[PDB]
Amino acid sequence: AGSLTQLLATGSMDAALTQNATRTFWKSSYQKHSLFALESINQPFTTQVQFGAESHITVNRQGDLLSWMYLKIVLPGLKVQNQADTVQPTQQSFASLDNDVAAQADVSHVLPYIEGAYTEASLNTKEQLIAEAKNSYEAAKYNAAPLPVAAQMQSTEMPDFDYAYWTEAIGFHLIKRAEFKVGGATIDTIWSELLFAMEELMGRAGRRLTETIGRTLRRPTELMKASRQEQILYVPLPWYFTKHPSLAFPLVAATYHNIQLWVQWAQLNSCIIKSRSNLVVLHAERNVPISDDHLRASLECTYVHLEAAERDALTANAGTQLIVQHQAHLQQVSSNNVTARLNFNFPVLEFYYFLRRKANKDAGDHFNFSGIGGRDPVVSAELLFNNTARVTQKPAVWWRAVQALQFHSSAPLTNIYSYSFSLSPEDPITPSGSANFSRLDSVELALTLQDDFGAAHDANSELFVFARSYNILKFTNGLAG
Amino acid sequence: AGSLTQLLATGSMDAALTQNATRTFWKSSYQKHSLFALESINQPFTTQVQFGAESHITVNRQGDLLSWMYLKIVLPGLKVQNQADTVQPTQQSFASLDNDVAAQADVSHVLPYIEGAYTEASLNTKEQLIAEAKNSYEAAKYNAAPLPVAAQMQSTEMPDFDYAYWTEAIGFHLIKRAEFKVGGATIDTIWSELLFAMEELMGRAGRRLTETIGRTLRRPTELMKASRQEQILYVPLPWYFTKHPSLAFPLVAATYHNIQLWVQWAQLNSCIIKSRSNLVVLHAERNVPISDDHLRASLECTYVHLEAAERDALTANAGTQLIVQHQAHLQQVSSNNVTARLNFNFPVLEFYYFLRRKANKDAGDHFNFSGIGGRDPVVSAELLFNNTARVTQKPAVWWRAVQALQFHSSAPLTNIYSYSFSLSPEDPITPSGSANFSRLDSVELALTLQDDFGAAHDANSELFVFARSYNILKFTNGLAG
Amino acid sequence: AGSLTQLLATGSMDAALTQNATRTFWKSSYQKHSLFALESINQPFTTQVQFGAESHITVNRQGDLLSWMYLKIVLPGLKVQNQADTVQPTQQSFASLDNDVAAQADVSHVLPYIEGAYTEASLNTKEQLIAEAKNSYEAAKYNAAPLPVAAQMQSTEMPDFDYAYWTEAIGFHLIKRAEFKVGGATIDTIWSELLFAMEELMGRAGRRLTETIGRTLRRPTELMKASRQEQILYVPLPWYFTKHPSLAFPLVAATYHNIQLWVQWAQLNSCIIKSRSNLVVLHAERNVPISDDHLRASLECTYVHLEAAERDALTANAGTQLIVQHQAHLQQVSSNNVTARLNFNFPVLEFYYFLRRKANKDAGDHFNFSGIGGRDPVVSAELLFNNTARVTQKPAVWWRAVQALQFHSSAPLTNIYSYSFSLSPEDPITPSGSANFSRLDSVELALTLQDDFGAAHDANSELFVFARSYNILKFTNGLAG
Amino acid sequence: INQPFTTQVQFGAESHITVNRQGDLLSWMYLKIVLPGLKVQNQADTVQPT
Amino acid sequence: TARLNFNFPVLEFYYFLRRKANKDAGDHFNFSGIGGRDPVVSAELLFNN
Repeated sequence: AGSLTQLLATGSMDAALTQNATRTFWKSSYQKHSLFALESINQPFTTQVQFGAESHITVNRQGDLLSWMYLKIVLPGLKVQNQADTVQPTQQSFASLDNDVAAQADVSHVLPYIEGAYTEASLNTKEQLIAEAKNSYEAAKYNAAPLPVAAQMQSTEMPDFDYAYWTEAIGFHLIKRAEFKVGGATIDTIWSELLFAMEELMGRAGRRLTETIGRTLRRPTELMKASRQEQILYVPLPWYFTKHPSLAFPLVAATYHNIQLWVQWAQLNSCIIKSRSNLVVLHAERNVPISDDHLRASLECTYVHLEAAERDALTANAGTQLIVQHQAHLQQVSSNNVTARLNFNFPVLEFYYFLRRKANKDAGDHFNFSGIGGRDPVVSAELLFNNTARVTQKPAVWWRAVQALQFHSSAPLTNIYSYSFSLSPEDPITPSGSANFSRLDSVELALTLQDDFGAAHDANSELFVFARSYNILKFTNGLAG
Repeated sequence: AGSLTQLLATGSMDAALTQNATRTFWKSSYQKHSLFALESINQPFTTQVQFGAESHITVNRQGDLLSWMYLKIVLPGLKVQNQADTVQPTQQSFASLDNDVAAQADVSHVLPYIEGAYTEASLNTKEQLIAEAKNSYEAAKYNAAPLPVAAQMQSTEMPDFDYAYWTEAIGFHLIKRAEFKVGGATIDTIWSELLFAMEELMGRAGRRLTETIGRTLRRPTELMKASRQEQILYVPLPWYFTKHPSLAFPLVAATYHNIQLWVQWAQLNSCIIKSRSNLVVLHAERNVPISDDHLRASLECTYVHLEAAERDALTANAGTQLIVQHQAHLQQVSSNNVTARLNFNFPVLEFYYFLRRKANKDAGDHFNFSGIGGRDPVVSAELLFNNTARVTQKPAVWWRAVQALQFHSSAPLTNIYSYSFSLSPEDPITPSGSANFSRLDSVELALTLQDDFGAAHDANSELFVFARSYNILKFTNGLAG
Repeated sequence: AGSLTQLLATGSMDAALTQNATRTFWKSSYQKHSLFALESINQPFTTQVQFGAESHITVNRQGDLLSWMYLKIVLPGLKVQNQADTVQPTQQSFASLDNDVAAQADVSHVLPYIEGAYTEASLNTKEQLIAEAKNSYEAAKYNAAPLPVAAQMQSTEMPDFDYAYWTEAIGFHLIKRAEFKVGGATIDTIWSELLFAMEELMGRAGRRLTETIGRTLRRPTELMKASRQEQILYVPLPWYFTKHPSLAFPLVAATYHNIQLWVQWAQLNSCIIKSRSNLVVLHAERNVPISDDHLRASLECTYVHLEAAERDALTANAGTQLIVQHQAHLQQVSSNNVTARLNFNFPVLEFYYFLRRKANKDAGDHFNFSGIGGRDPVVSAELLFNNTARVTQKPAVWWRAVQALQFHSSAPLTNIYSYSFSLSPEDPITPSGSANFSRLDSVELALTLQDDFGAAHDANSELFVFARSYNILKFTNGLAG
Repeated sequence: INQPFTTQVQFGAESHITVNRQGDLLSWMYLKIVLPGLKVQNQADTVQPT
Repeated sequence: TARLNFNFPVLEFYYFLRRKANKDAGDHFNFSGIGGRDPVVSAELLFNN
C-alpha cells in the first residue's frame, strides 16, 4: 500500500522531473559502434639517444589513428667503486649526500641566530645549536612556537654502505623538453616540470605514475633498491590526442606531413645522486664508468585500425579538432617579491606555477618545490589583468589546495599552485571557460615569497609558470596545421 | 584479412549496437558554450566572529551567479606555560592527556574482570591487570580469543615536552551549525558532524579535505606540529549550488532577497587539547592567554560573471532548481537498545547515522564515533515504515561498508553508517530514487548497540541521524523561495 | 570592459563551439524519473554450506529487478592449542610458518651459488651464506648489483606466541568458483583468482574491498588480529547486472526460470595458516577442532520494486541485454617458455593473465603472483592471431602497468597482466572495441618467464588466463536465454 | 637552424646528416665543430699511457 | 642496429663481425666472438619498422 501510494503521490512539481520519462533504470539500452582494433607498436629513435643531447623520431604510419604515446626508457643498473680503485677515475660530477647543498643552504639562513662558539663545537653540539637557532629563526620570522630539539633531529636512517641512485621521478626528469611536430611545425611542447605538475594535479587515485616514471614519493631507500638493476620506464606523453578517443590524431587525414617527436634529454650529472663525493658510478652489468651513451629510449605508440567505411569518411572529412597547447614562462628569482609577466596567447583554460630553490636543484632533488626548511615558498599571490586585480591577494593554501579541490582530480603533495578559468579544465572535449590572453595588454602574476627566498645560497632560484590554452588543429587535403 | 573480416562478421544482433552509428571514436566533436568568467572574493563577517557565539554575513552581489563557498578560518598558533608562572592563570578548562577520560571510561567497563589487588598494585602491574581484564571482558562479551598482553600495550610515543593543539578536523568542529538563508528564510542547514560524515562517504581519493580542515587522520604529533603556528583553513560549505555549475545560485534572479550565511561557532574549551591539566594555553604570537575573540573567519565566495544575453535570459526566467536539503535527528543514548523516530519530511534520498560516546566527546575527540575499546558501537540495525520492516535487521558492517560500496565515492574510516533510497545520491541534478517521509506516519531506526553502551561513564552518549531530502527552490520576479 | 570584450571577441572558429549553445552553466536542468524502491534481503542457501563442498541457492522473487548481489560469509574466530594437550589431535594439515615452503623453494634456487660449508654452519652463518648466494645468483642471472647483506635480512617481527589466521583475502579464496544460472543454463562463471584480479585492476581508490573480503595487503599481524574473533565478510559478486542500474536482471521478464547461484567452496586446509606445525586449530567460541561444517554463508540480494506501469512495460517487452561473460584457460607451468592456446569464444573485450608459483600456493599465499624472490615472473609476452603477431614481444611492465594505465581504474599491486581490445572495458553498457575469438583459428599467448620458473620445487606452477566477452541475454514470454 | 648528424661523429670515421625541410630554400651551410680543450701529462704519471 | 642505406634491386646481403682483438692480433678473417664462439646470438631484418 505504501510503495504504490508513493507512485500515486505526484503533483505539478514532479511533472518537470518524471512526466514523459525518456529513461528507465530497469532496462539497459546500448548503442552500436563501428569496428576498430588497437595495436601497440614500439619504435626506435631516428637519431642516437644520449644524455644531454636532443633526439628525434619520425612516427611510423602503422594504423589510421594515433592514440596513446609512451616514451619507453631503459636505464642501466648502477654500482659504485672508490675513485682510488678505478683505472680511469675521471667522470662527470654527481650530487652527493656527504655534500648536502640543500641542508648547507638551510643552515646558512639560521647562522645569524646561532648563539655561542659554533666553530669550535663538537658535531653533536653543532647539531643542537643549529636546531636551537632554527627555533629562534622561526620565532623571529614566523612567530612560530619552538619545537622540542629532539623532534627536529630526524635521523634519516641512511644505509652504512656505498650506493648511487637515479633521482626521484627520473622518467620525467630525463625529458627536459618534448615537442610534437607535424609537417615541421611544432603543434605542442611539454617540459619535465610540467609533466610532474600535471601528474600531481590530474593523477587519479590508484593510477599514479609511480613505478612507470621511477617515483618513490621521496623514499631514498626505494630509489637505491630500484637503481641496483636495469629499469624500464613507460613515461606517458599527455598530448591532446591521448586524452580522449575522439581526439586521436588522424594519420590518414595528415598523409603528406611527417609526424615527429623531438626530445631534449637531461644531462647525466643531474640524473644521479651518490652516498659519497669520492665514488665513481659504474654501469652495473658492463662494469664501466657510466657515460652519456648509456641512455636508451624508444617510442611506444598505440595505433587504431578502422573499418574501410570509417577510414574513407575520415580521409574525406577529418575537419577540425579542438586542441590544448602548453605555454611556459620561466624566470630566475633573486628577491622575495616577484612579478611574472605572462606573455601567453590564446584562450587560456588555466595556469600552474611553482618555485624551485637553487639548493634543491643542485642537490639533485629536481621536483622539490619546497621553500627554506621544507616550508611553503609562497606567502601570497595576486593575478592582475591590465593592472586591475582579477584575483586579489590570496594566501598560498588558496592557490594550492582550494583551486585543486575545485578543478582537479587530486591535490598536489608538493608546493604546486594552480588557477582555473575553466569549470572542468581536465575535460579535453568540452570547453568550460577561458581567458583570452591574446586580448590582454598585460597579465601579471605578483608573488610574495617567504623571507630570504632567492637570497645568498639560493640566488637564481627558479619560477615556473605553465599555461594550458585552446587552439584548433585543421586537417585538409592530407595536410594538418 | 582478419581485421577486415571482423568488420564484415556482423549479424542481426550487431544491428542493435552499430546500425546507423551516431558516434565515432576517430573524430572529436565539441559543443560551443556561452561566455562566462569566475572570480573568487573574500568577504568579512557582518558581525563579530568569536568562539561559542553566533555570527552572520550578508553575501555581496559581486557577480551574476554564486558557485563555490568556503569558510576561511584563521586560528592562532598555540603555546603553553605552567599555571604557576602565569600572572593571570584563570582560563577556561581544556581536555588534557594526563586526564584521559576516554581511557578511564574504557577501564571502568573492565573493572569487574580485574582479578587480584588492583588498588595496591604498581603502575606497570596495573597496566598488566587491565590488559588481562580486557581479555576476560572480551572473551565473556564477544567470545573473543585473548590477544597477547604485549600486543595490547601500545605505547603511543607521546613527546616528553609540554604542548597544546587544536582538535582533529578543527575546521569542521568549529562549525557547530551553519544556515544558508535567503530573504530571511532558512534554505538549508549543515552541522559539524554532518560535514565530517559527508567528507568520509563522498570525499574522493586524492581530494580529501585533510589540510583544508586541519585533519591528520588521528596522528596527534601532526596536530601538535600544525598548532605551533598560525593555521589558515578553507572549509568547503557543501550547499546544493556548490555541487554542479547548473545549480549555481542565481543572484540576478533573487535581486530583492538578502543572501546570508549564519554560523554558530564551537566553544573554545572544546577546540583545544593539552599535554597536562596544569598548563595555561597562550596565543603563540601575542603571548596572552587564548580567549574567545582570537577566532577569525571570513567567507570566500566564487562569483560567476555572465555575458549580457545569458544574464538577461536568467533574470527573465530563472524558473526552478532542484535542491537537496539536510534534516537532523539528535538523540541522547542511555541504553544498548535505541529507537530513533525519524520525523523527517519530503522525498528523502538517503540518511546517515553514527554514535559518539560521552567519554570521546569529553576527551575532545569529537569525530571518534567508535564504541568501547575502539570497537563498532552498533551490533545491528533495522529500518521500519509504519511498524513494517523496510530493511530487516542487518549487522553494522552492512550499513557501514555495503551501503558505502553501493552508493558512495568512499568507505568511511570511522563508524559512520548510511542507507540510500537513491541509486546515485551523490548526483545533484539527476533524481535516482527516494522515500517520501511526509507520507509515512512512522519511520523508526531501531539499533542494537554493543554491551554497556550508554551505561555508567557513557551515560548521555549521542546518536546523530542526518537525512538528505529533495525540495524545489523557485525564483520569480526577483524573489527566491 | 575586458570581460565584455572577451564575449565580443568571437570569430568563425567559435561558431563551431558556441553558436546555438544548447547548454548553460548558470541554470540547472534535471530529468524526471519513474518511481522505484530498493530493498536488501538476506537469503540462506538451499543446500548445506561446507568447506570443500558445492552449495546452491535458488534466488527468491522478492521484487521486479535484481541489482546488487553479495555473498555474506561468516567465519568463526580461531584459537590454537598444542597437539599434546588435545583429546582428539587428528585434524587436516594446515600451512605453517615454521615450515615456510616458499622460502625453502627460494633457497633451493640459490643452493648452487652457496660457497663454503653450508651444512655444518650455525643458523646465523647459514642466513649470511644464503644472502651472499642470493647476490651471486642475481648477479649471474640478472646482472644485478649486490645489495648489502643487512638490507636482505628483513626480520618480519613475528609475534613470540601461538596463533592461526585465515589467509589473505579469504572472502575471495573461499569462492573457488561461482556460477550464475537461469533456467538450468549457466549464464556466467567467476573464479577466486578472477575476483582478485578484477579488484586489483577495477577497484577504485577509497572503495577497495579490503575489510569486506578479509584483505590486509599482506600484513600478517592484521590477519592474526582479525582471525581471533568471528568475521562477517560481504563479497560482491560482479555479475553483468550488478554493474549498472539499466542492466539489473529483470525477474518479472524471466518468471518461468529459476535463478540460481552455485558456489564451489575452498577446502578448509587451504584457508588457514598457523605459527607452528604441531598446533591444532580450534573454533574460538565452541572450543572444538575446526571442521568443514563451520563455514556459514548466505546470499544478500538487492531487489528493485517498480511502479506498476514500468513493471507491466518490462513484463511485456524486456527485449535483450548486452552481457559480459567470463572465460578461463588454466594451465600448469613446468618451463620458462610457455604457450597458452586461448580457446575463448565470442567478441573478447580484454584478457587478464598471471602466474602462481606452486610454493606460494602450498604456503597458503594464494594471491601471491610473484616469481622467485618476489621478482616479476614474466620477462616478456607476445600475442599471436593465426601465427601472426597481434602484439609483438613486450616486457612484463608494458602488460602490467601500461595496459592498466590506459584501460583500468587502478594499477595492480601484484603481478597481474592485462590487454584490452576495448577503449573502455569497464563501461558495462557502451561497447568500445573487441576481437571476435570465434573467428580466429588460433589465439596464442607466448610467455617468456624468469629463469628456473616451473623447475624443481616449483614444478606445476599455475598460469591463469581469464577473458571478458560480449554476449546477449534475451528475455521472451517469461523465459531468459 | 642547427641540426645533429644522423650517425655518430668520430675522428677517422664517416658521418652523414639528412638535411631537414624547415623552409622553402636552403642558402648558407656551416659545419659547426666543437673541439675539447687539450691538456698534457707525462706518460710516467698516467694510469693508462697507451 | 645497422641502417642499410643500400640502393637498387638487392639480390642478397652478407654480414659478419670482427673483434678488435682479432684484428690487432693480425687474424683479419677471424670473425669469431669471445673464446671462438659465435658473435651473433640472433638477428632481425626490418623494412619500414
